[PDB]
Amino acid sequence: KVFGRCELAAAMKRHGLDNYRGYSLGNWVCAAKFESNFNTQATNRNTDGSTDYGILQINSRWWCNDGRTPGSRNLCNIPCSALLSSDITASVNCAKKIVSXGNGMNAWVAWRNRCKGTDVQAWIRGCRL
Ligand SMILES: CC(=O)N[C@@H]1[C@@H](O)[C@H](O[C@@H]2O[C@H](CO)[C@@H](O[C@@H]3O[C@H](CO)[C@@H](O)[C@H](O)[C@H]3NC(C)=O)[C@H](O)[C@H]2NC(C)=O)[C@@H](CO)O[C@H]1O
Repeated sequence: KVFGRCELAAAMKRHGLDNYRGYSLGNWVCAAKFESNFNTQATNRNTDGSTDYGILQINSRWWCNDGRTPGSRNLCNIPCSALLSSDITASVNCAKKIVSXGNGMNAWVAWRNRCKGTDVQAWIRGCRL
């Protein structure tokens, strides 16, 4: 499913991601935009043999099991396929484990390089939240 900007914002807010660990809703929407382009079905292979899955591009080396990643940890105890559902619940709950202390949202390369330190408030502009 390809979410709309406000559509995803409302869903993330409903799941308690707004200000989660101090990260405003705009940070999470911005991360989703640049990681998956708001597409829950996005998958991207990595040089280390791992693969990123879903709207928040969660990695198969540490967080979910995809059955083909050497040294997989599956810290979120879910198959990576669960992160591709139109329902973002699994992605949100895993993202909450990832951002909790560690290095927080620095775990997301797109967030660090395109959201961190930027005007993230703009990502929820016009949204009825
Ligand atoms: C969104 C996403 O999946 N991003 C992936 C990153 O999470 C991943 O980074 C590595 O993550 C692991 C697990 O959190 C890091 O290990 C943790 O490191 C902290 C210190 O910062 C330590 O306190 C934790 O105990 C330790 N956890 C465990 C279980 O050992 C690890 O340092 C990260 N590695 C790097 C280079 O950042 C990266 C790389 O696998 O992939 C992203 O896709």
